[PDB]
Amino acid sequence: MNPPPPETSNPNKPKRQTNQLQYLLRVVLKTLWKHQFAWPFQQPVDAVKLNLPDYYKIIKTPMDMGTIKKRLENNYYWNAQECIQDFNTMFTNCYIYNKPGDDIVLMAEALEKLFLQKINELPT
Ligand SMILES: C[C@@H]1C(=O)N(C)c2ccc(N[C@H](C)c3ccccc3)cc2N1C1CC1
Repeated sequence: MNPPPPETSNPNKPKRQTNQLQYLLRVVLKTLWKHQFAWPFQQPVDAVKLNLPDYYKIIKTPMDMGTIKKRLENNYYWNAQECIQDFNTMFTNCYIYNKPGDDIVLMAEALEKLFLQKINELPT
């Protein structure tokens, strides 16, 4: 019921290190990670463990902060926007699979606001 997790390395994809990508790891990801609502998002959704057999029947581009963390540590991204897109996919997946007012959605909404707060101003 679980697909393979998203890749964290890809040898035919070019790598890059930028000040904004370093910030996304040092400040943005590592701050969100310690939030009281971060724990559902620190690893790929396990549909067998969590008893959610339809999760990947609904979510076709899964993403989580553990994957993002590993991509940042491997310089997998070309630029900050690509990483920001992964965060946005993670949040949107949560809204798609659930419904408004759900506990998990309240968590994602709070994390998304803190995320936007932190990426509002990036290094040059
Ligand atoms: C799949 C969906 C989702 O989109 N994500 C990202 C996710 C990640 C970790 C968990 N673990 C427990 C079960 C939990 C249950 C309620 C409130 C917060 C956590 C649950 C979810 N939910 C499910 C609630 C329906």
